[PDB]
Amino acid sequence: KMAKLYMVSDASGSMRVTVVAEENPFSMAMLLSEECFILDHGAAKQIFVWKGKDANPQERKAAMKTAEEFLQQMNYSKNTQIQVLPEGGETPIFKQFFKDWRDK
Amino acid sequence: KMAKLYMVSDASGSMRVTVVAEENPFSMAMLLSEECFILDHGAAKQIFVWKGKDANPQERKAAMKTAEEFLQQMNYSKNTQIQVLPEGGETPIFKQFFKDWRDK
Ligand SMILES: [Ca+2]
Ligand SMILES: [Ca+2]
Repeated sequence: KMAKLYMVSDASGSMRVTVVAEENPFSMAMLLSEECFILDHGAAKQIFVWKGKDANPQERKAAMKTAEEFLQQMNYSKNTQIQVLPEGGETPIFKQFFKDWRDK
Repeated sequence: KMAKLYMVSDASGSMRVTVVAEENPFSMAMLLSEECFILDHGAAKQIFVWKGKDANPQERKAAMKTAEEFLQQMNYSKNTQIQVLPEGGETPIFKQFFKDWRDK
């Protein structure tokens, strides 16, 4: 199944959910420390919320809400696994979507 | 460290976050299938969002947002682990807070 990467940010003056990569494998550089991201692999029962260390509280809350909205918007089941990852606390399964993950 | 159990529900006509148990160990019967719950063990770096199989989309979104609000409200670090559990998909660590967990 093919995953999609979204950015959750209010850096534009309003809270926006935008597509940053249509298909995996993704590049690690796509994850910006100042924002939050949603990695949607809902067709394979998995969504990840990634929270940049420099993302603000509004963005962090919006990213959590957005993961839940995806279940309704894309008609994913209630049993969809949602993983919540702070920047630096990423799991091997999350890293697996990236062609060039380099640990800091 | 001592955990606290909260209910996230709009069954009253408005979205409310209420205390259902001040201290662990909790009773499994406290988890109502029609609502969402937050198990706060933030002092030990762990928060759990539990989503009842019969909870509505508004409650599910509010519970996700609430876990993030707890970090700001209780001054927990950005590295606090947040586990998201659908009813029936509970982890051993979540079950460990209950004196009488009985799998269905
Ligand atoms: Ca930002
Ligand atoms: Ca309800």
